[PDB]
Amino acid sequence: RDGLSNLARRLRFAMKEGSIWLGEQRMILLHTAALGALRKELVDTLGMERARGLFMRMGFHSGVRDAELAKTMRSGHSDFGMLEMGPCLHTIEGVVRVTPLTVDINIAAGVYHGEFLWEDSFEGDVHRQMFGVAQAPVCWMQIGYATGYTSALMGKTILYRELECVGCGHPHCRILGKPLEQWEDGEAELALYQPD
Amino acid sequence: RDGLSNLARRLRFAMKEGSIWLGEQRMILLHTAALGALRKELVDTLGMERARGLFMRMGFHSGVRDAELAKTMRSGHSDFGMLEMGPCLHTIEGVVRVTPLTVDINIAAGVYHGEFLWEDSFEGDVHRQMFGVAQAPVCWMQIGYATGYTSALMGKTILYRELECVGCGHPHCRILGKPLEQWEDGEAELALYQPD
Ligand SMILES: Oc1ccc(Cl)cc1Cl
Ligand SMILES: Oc1ccc(Cl)cc1Cl
Ligand SMILES: [Zn+2]
Ligand SMILES: [Zn+2]
Repeated sequence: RDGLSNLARRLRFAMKEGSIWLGEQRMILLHTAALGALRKELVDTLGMERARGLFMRMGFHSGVRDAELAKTMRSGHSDFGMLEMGPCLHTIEGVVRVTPLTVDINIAAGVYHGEFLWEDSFEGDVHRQMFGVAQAPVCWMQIGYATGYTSALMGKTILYRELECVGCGHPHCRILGKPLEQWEDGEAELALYQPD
Repeated sequence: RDGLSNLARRLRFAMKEGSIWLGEQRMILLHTAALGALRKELVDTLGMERARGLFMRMGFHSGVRDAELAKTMRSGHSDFGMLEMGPCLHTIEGVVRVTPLTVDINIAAGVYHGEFLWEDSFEGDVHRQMFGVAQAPVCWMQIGYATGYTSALMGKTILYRELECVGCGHPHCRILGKPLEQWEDGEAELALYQPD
């Protein structure tokens, strides 16, 4: 049920070069407390609104790259088994523990409906460290990744939103992803992914 | 290098918890392209000088945290051996391949003069690809890390600077670290490490 094995062969640590590679993308290992401190400076000086955009887009770029890696290992993987490489990649990257609740996907037909549980999210625990409990969900980067990955996989914009978030006192995160036009505020969610 | 083998044992993947740990500090695997894209947005909107400080301070926090890890492993190690853990962790994290050249350290005496070679500096590759060759050295986060690691380790302000940088088109990066007092522009360099 897990593709963590098939996708781990794609992860090379080259200690005698000082580089890490996931597929054909170079990675770094970064301290979450380092990213936390950057988030603090970004919210404090740019506001929660602008800061959230910067992270969602960073997240978006990451998800799109991992969709590219997923596409190369298609061979005979169903649409769903294709989709599932996203949550797998998220875990391996140590961002969060992803659990697909229910997923309806057809790539050819442009149909997608997806719900997930986000157990153990760094962003959530990182936001809490730096700001305490939040009024709105705080897994920005993580949400940008889901949007980026799924959109690049479908060839059309799939936006995600957190229906529940540990950053808001909840026990875990709960997220929903579906085509842009099935969101009433979708035009305005989509503006969050635009640099400027 | 014995440091790389001993320290690499401190890194573990706990996928059940969707987590990656280096010692007692949680880590994520992040695409350098995603970080590069954030660097570009921050430079485009806040300008080079302010984007530089943000990344230097992010690296600093990283360095200070790896220093806390090296300290727990302070046994049987000379002052040099403990200093060497910084370069090793930086390399393990895939940030850059670090070659210590000459290192003069005595922690109890407050003695520190350190020169280092950097190859494959992610900060250098990512900057050139988003901005082209730069005028001044471009590996902000990497310098912040050496500064934070060594200051934490020495118990006093050690500042680092690139005398050469691939982001300026040189074959490599060359780094000098030494106490605040021995830098001509020392006070101005210390300024970059404080928020706004
Ligand atoms: O965390 C995730 C990463 C990729 C996809 Cl498609 C969904 C989720 Cl919840
Ligand atoms: O890249 C580095 C990491 C730690 C220390 Cl002490 C020096 C350097 Cl140049
Ligand atoms: Zn959340
Ligand atoms: Zn450099």
